[PDB]
Amino acid sequence: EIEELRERIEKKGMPEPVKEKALKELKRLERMQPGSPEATVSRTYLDWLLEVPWTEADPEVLDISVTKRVLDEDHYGLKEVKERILEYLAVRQLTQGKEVKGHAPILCFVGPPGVGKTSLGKSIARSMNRRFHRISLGGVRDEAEIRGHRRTYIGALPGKIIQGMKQVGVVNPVFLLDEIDKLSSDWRGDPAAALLEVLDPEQNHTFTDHYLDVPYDLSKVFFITTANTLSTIPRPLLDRMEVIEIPGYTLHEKRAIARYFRWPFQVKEAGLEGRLEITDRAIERIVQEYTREAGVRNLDRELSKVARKAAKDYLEKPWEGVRVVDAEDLEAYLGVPKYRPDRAEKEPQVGAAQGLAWTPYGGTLLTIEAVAVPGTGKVNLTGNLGEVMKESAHAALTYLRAHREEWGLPEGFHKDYDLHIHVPEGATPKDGPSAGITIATALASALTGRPVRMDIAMTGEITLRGRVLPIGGVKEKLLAAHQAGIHRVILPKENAAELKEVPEEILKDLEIHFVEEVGEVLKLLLLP
Amino acid sequence: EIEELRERIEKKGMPEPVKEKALKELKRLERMQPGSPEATVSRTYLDWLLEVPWTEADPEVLDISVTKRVLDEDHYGLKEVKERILEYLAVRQLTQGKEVKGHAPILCFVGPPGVGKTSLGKSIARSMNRRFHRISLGGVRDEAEIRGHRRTYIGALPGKIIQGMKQVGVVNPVFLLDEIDKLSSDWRGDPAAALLEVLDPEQNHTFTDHYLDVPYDLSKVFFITTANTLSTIPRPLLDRMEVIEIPG
Amino acid sequence: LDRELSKVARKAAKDYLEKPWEGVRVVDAEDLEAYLGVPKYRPDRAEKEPQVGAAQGLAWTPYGGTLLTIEAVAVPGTGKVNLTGNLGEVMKESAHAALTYLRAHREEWGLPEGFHKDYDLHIHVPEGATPKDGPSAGITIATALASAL
Amino acid sequence: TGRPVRMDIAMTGEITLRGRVLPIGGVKEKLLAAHQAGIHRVILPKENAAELKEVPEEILKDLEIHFVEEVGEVLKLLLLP
Amino acid sequence: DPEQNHTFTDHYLDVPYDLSKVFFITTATLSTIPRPLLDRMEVIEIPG
Amino acid sequence: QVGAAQGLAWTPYGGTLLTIEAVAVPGTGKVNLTGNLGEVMKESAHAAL
Amino acid sequence: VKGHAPILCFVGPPGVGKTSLGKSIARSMNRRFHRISLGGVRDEAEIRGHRRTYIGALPGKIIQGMKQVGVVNPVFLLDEIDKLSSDWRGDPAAALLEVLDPEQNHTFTDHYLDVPYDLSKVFFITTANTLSTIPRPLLDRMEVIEIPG
Amino acid sequence: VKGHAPILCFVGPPGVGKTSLGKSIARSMNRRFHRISLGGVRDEAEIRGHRRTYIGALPGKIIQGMKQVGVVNPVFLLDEIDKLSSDWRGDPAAALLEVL
Amino acid sequence: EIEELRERIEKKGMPEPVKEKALKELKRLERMQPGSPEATVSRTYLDWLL
Ligand SMILES: Nc1ncnc2c1ncn2[C@@H]1O[C@H](COP(=O)(O)OP(=O)(O)NP(=O)(O)O)[C@@H](O)[C@H]1O
Ligand SMILES: Nc1ncnc2c1ncn2[C@@H]1O[C@H](COP(=O)(O)OP(=O)(O)NP(=O)(O)O)[C@@H](O)[C@H]1O
Ligand SMILES: Nc1ncnc2c1ncn2[C@@H]1O[C@H](COP(=O)(O)OP(=O)(O)NP(=O)(O)O)[C@@H](O)[C@H]1O
Repeated sequence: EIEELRERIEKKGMPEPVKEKALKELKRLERMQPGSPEATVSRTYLDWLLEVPWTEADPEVLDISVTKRVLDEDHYGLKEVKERILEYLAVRQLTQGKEVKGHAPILCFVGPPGVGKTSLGKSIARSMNRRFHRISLGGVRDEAEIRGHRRTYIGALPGKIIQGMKQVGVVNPVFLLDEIDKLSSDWRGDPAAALLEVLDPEQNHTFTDHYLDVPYDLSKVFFITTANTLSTIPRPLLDRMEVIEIPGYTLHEKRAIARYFRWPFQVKEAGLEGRLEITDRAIERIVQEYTREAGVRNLDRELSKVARKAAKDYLEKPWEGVRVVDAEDLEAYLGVPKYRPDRAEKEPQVGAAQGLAWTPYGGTLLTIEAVAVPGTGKVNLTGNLGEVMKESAHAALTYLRAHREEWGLPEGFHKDYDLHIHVPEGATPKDGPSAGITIATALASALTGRPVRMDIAMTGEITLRGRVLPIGGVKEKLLAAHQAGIHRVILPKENAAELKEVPEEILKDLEIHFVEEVGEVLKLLLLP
Repeated sequence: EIEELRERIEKKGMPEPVKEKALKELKRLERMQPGSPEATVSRTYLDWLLEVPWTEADPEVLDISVTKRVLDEDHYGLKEVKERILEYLAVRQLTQGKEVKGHAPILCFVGPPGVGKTSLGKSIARSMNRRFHRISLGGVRDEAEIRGHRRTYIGALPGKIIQGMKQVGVVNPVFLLDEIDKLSSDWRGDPAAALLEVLDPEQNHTFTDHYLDVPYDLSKVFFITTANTLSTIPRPLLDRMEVIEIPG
Repeated sequence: LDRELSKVARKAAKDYLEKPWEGVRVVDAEDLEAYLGVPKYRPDRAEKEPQVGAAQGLAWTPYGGTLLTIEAVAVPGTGKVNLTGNLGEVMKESAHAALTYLRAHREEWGLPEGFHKDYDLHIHVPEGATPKDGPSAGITIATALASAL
Repeated sequence: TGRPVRMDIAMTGEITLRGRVLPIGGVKEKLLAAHQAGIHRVILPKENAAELKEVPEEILKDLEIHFVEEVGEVLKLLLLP
Repeated sequence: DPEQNHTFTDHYLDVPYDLSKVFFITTATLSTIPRPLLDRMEVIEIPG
Repeated sequence: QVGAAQGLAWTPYGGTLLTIEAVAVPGTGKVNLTGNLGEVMKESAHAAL
Repeated sequence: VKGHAPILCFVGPPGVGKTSLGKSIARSMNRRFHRISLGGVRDEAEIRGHRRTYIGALPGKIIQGMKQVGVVNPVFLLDEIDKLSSDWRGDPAAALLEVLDPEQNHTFTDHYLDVPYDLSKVFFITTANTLSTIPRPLLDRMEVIEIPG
Repeated sequence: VKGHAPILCFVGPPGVGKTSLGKSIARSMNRRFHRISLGGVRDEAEIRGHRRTYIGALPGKIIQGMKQVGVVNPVFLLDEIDKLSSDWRGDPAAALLEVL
Repeated sequence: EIEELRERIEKKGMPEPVKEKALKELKRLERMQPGSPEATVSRTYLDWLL
């Protein structure tokens, strides 16, 4: 078996900096005593170089169009991540090593928890037909989980990248790292230095892990690093790694994600494979009323609760569960409504405004309400938000002190009327301090006394001249307006580029008035 | 004593990659001096592969009425979680004979302290007639207290979840993980990040620890997680878990 | 920057592998939005209008250069002057210096006599650049106050 | 106003600035605590009927509920002069 | 807790330990005791 | 100058020069804590008023 | 008496062409070029200070630069020196002060080798982003060059 | 009579020659000099000394500055004894009094 | 090699409670082999002390 291992040196394709080291320590091996623990770690090392993959690679798939359909039967809502991975097929299909060095197959997914990004590795690997290992760095604390240990230590096995190479079998595989942002650290080694040693283009060609002291190749292997936030990444690994900021799943892909992918898996898990149906209206109801995070995890757990309450009905009595579950029988399955929808009741309320902003948990409507009472010259915003709505409120009222003859206001209303503004808590300013034109028509509906009809949705901000500021995150608030059955949404006119992100089945109902001026907002909206 | 270990592997009913890995480590352990510390760490390694279970499972009784009467003979009036247990049995009565990826779920029990949501796992063990090991996770600072150390660390253990796999001995236990809200979350220590591997219902069967260091099949473990408040659970970890929100 | 150049070259490569016609492919600014998805930030360019009562300020921050707008409307009220923004009050102090210049020069531009007390002023700061780097755009506010009043 | 309220009517709700009664959460122990003292007429918001159906039978058969949309419907009941 | 002092799982003492025979007595102000612990161990209100 | 005051204050930057500026625009009458004050300079402004 | 000049500090954001100016200055004096990464925390106590009685990998990373460059007067691109100081036990040491100062640049005792190395006439380029978390026994006497955006 | 005298505190704007004032006392005294600059070291237990169980345990910066002199009397400088950041993790005021 | 350090003890390791720690460190020096990974800390200990 010493000569069998000597044949298996040259049988593999095992490269030239490792070959004379393997032959010289095998030359050390046959003359010394085989019962030794030094002989044990020697035979472990010269099992490890001849089991780890070096150049024996799986065949890369020669065409894109049969991988996209395997992605289309595994994940739905990540179209941009699908474009980034067939983008990697477009890079590796065209090149195939035409004097090219300086590769970066190093990809990251950061988003809300439970959006998809640890189940990509059972889909990317099925797509481009490469074998998969799911490497875990959840509670990896020491550096030596990836860095390994020296062979002078008794009991030495290599790092978990090399143990991943032990399980996957072939070189050029795919990796999914499980957690990055809460990869913790201690003394005697920070594992961010170990992932520096993994994830550099300078040292993907050579690795030099501290068990296999020769260079190792991490070049052809493609990486997924999975995290939830960008704040607690170690800043070098945040720096020299390609980040995809995954946006949260909202309802108009959640209706598809249930019926296509998530519901049939768990009614296969329950047992009613063809013996349960759900309406699309109950799926839409579950998302607007029962789920309030951006991931589909309690979509999975409460449609799982629909499936197992249907199994409880199907086993306590033999009656058929092939009844379809609509909106109003769903409360027998799931009990109390945990959350409540937003009512765009189309009768004109006197001092209200149809507000739109976005939570990080999806696009959610607001209702900014305001009254004017003849008091003093002061204002008070009382809706659990900061001063970024307060400066828009002073912007709105100092717009409305101009054009006083236009809207029928009294001559001294600023020092005569107290004005109070309520906002809901769903407006979260990190990119969206939104709904400024809702504040402006709340001031205009309070002071004039003329009602605001609820037929028209609104999104903007206020400059004091009478012009509007643009907004981001336009997709989730337009489909949140499409959720409530309200079809007339006000946008700034310079937000015309965001209609290309919306496909036509949502866009055919949404009567988008691209409106740049606040006087045009108050002329289009405010019911006399 | 290595010549018992081969047929202990063969009647243990291991899966094929971990079975070939344990037989390869047994071929390593055949040749060496048995007095070495490598011999005792590989002997502890093969021993820990044998007395963890792989295909040994207690039979789940499919009686809804026996489970309901044991749930009513230990607890009163906890209607959501008692309906949850009988519909978990209604899943497992229906899927018995259908080979699907049977992930037993991850229950979260929030509410005020003292409801009995925090020591329900003894009654859950009596109601399944499955074996029990409540796992101490009260304010743990150590991530390798959950996922273990490697065997290069000299007196290493695979964590308390695999120690529950020892002392239960079958592949479908109930684990009362106490005080999941009370885990410290910091850059120096965060074992809630170690809870994210072992409590994900699509990849618990690819749980790698650090001492067995193989994908261990944790689809059939009926995990129980407890908390006295909602918000101090980390934002990945509360998302993973069936929150049976039972109030005061 | 070179991350987004990486993404536009590979987005060119994706339609290269399904349409192989590219012996030459020129990309100007108009088909840039076909790549890279949503516009992340927005260019504060020239507003292309010659005459309305506001001006264009400047600032400098390590995010880069920008073309700030400072605007004010002189509403007929109590004579208060307040800032509207989440930056420092030295911008309002430079506005106060502009107020002393218009009180010292109330004749040559057709101002009313009691303009200091017959006009409420709110002064906009829409922005986030210059915390203490270059935190003064005082003649922009002086044109804003004089064109408002 | 110098006017007292009714003695058998306890109440719960949420206020917005127009006067629309927003619904509340966790009502079962609130209704049975109002049932526990000498109150058998409670004010609820209008859209807490979905929470009130989860509340059991003896709580709904002992007391009286009032589904309220606007706070003028509250103050039409509880101002004795 | 007497439901799990019989199965108290120490980090070093890996096998669960029996502590339910042990008379634990604790000392203290209520407000800086945590909420599960002040609900969990029997208060003896000793004033001045 | 009608509002400026040529002042002297000791700094850890050595000797410094001041332009103490006050306009007092008509409003609610409160003292505005402008110009990045310390814990004592509002007390000096209260002594002035 | 001042045979060696004080050493630079390129400061700026992460992403500027500090490697491009290092390759330019090594092309300027007609010199083979080495880049020193020092990317993570890079504990000099753990990885420089071996004292030769381990297995003995990386005998000082300056000497690992020297065996790669093969010439006695290279341009060392020292990078990310602001990332040196750690919040751990023995890991902040600032042991490159003995490397960089001219009063013991001519001699150089190594952590591994324990032999006085001739590190005379060795040019150094130190590039580090944020000026605050530099070790102060470097920037008390090193030069600094502002590279803005 | 008493071997210990009080210890100098130089304080002012940064850069008024205080390191060179210690160097000029070193040149007048014909005695060696070292300057350490604190603030980067965030630990008492770095300076006072961690135990030998840690595998890369180098000792403190103040005895590093004392051993770089190599003589039992240095004109020792403690630069930046006040400018310490908010992360007072292992509190170095007790060790910096206990070396003083 | 281990006698140049003792030359440094009886030339500049003069005080007795200081040198008692170095003497039982010298006792520990011939206990393990000087190629073990623990012995780096032990040799660095009395080199830094001496
Ligand atoms: N597009 C999709 N199609 C089908 N199933 C999906 C899709 N997105 C999510 N899922 C399912 O929802 C689950 C949530 O994804 P998950 O892998 O938990 O992401 P993640 O939690 O953010 N990564 P991590 O936080 O480290 O666990 C997946 O395991 C899938 O089962
Ligand atoms: N429905 C019930 N029927 C009978 N006894 C009950 C019931 N609910 C609660 N109890 C009792 O009240 C106790 C409350 O549990 P508790 O002691 O708080 O758990 P715990 O010790 O806190 N577990 P943990 O804090 O997670 O480690 C139970 O252990 C029972 O003794
Ligand atoms: N009062 C002084 N008279 C003459 N020369 C001076 C004086 N103060 C400083 N210098 C010069 O400045 C040098 C001292 O360096 P300097 O820039 O002051 O830093 P430092 O004060 O010594 N250390 P630090 O105070 O911590 O920044 C001396 O070598 C002189 O060349």
